[PDB]
Amino acid sequence: QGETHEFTAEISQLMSLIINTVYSNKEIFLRELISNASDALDKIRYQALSDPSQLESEPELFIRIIPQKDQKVLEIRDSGIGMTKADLVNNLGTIAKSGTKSFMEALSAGADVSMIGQFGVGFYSLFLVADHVQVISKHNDDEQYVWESNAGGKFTVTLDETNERLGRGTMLRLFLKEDQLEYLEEKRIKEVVKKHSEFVAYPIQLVVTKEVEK
Amino acid sequence: QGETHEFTAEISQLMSLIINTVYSNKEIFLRELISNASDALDKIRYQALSDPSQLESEPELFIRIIPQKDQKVLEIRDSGIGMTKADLVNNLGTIAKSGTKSFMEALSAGADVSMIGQFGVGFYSLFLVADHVQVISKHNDDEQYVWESNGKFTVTLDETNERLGRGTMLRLFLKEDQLEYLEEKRIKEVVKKHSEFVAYPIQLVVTKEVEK
Ligand SMILES: C[C@@H]1C[C@H]2O[C@@H]2/C=C\C=C\C(=O)Cc2c(Cl)c(O)cc(O)c2C(=O)O1
Ligand SMILES: C[C@@H]1C[C@H]2O[C@@H]2/C=C\C=C\C(=O)Cc2c(Cl)c(O)cc(O)c2C(=O)O1
Ligand SMILES: [Mg+2]
Repeated sequence: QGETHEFTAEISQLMSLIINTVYSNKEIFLRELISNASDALDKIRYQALSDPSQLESEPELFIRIIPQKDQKVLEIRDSGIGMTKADLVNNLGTIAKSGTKSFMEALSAGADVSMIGQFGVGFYSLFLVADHVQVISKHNDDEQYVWESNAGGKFTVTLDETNERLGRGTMLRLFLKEDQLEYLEEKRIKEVVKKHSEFVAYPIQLVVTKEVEK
Repeated sequence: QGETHEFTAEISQLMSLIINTVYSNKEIFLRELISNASDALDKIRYQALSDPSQLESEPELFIRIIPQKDQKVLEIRDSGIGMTKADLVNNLGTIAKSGTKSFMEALSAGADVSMIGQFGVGFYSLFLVADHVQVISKHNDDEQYVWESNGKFTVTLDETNERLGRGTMLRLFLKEDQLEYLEEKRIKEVVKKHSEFVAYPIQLVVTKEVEK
């Protein structure tokens, strides 16, 4: 029952730029996704001021990073406001954010890719480190959905009948490129996170899997 | 489409015994579940010698322990052979396995619970530390199912949990006085003490907040 959609041209152009012309500072993808998560948590907190029942779906407010070495996947989960189906379709492909063209012009003018969040399209920096991505999201009073794309021209949005229940919020699953597997290692993730985590108000949890020795 | 079934008498009788018992070595539940996991992995490993395609669904052979503190749940996952819908219905409630009665009679006579695995029903020692349990399982060429009981149980097509690929995951809803088994140090102690001779990696998933 999976809708298929095409990326709007400006977003396809933006991903083209990012994938093909940005050679350094690829680690900023994690700052950008942590920022999106923090914003999403801000939003549910705001709603909770007028209606504290909105937090009941998932009471703890967190940002969680989960390296999955077996699958060569890096997951980033938050318990923020989450997204409906229409939210996923519009925020992540069909509507070009106002800043998309502006950001492409800024890159051409000499901007560092680190600036991408100032233009509201920080999501797309993940394609610096991944060719395939799933976005799982759960909004109050709606079902859980999965958005998926392979850094191409189309994406799908489907009712989620295969992933763990989020309760509320969003989880990105980054299928990392073969030369970008450094981001599955605890020490590298901590290094990158500590650079820009001094003013994040929420706990950033790192899930590490280690074999029991002895 | 969730089939609901009643526990067979001898199994319901057994769980009552275990759940109510006063034991001091309740930590043996983890040895029993790790042993079940190791057995399931042996079986898919052997089958894969004649048909290596059987591992493609989940190429890694592992035992994975995942404390979920927010939910007060301890998960134990393996990539073994898994169970069909019929396997779940029969193995875990409707058919009393040979040795169910024998172990209950031994327990009533005073035997230590540590003996349960020799009767092949070590699964039910999880009720030493949990009141509710879900068993998620995926066998090759069948769908993923969830068995659940908190004196009836249900088996349902799994459309809510992470895909296992292949194998089995127990989700133990721990009693309020048994939450020590969510702590990294306690689990490592129990694993090193009683599961030292397992042929597969036993992985512990630990969540730690980053110092911002
Ligand atoms: C619409 C909601 C709430 C918005 O406040 C967040 C700010 C920017 C979000 C941009 C998005 O594209 C969706 C999104 C992404 Cl990409 C992410 O990594 C994490 C998230 O939690 C959300 C989200 O759930 O977004
Ligand atoms: C039927 C298969 C293969 C069997 O060889 C294992 C030996 C005993 C298993 C007993 C069971 O009740 C099912 C089971 C349990 Cl309880 C468990 O904790 C972990 C598992 O991986 C399996 C399983 O998938 O078992
Ligand atoms: Mg072994």
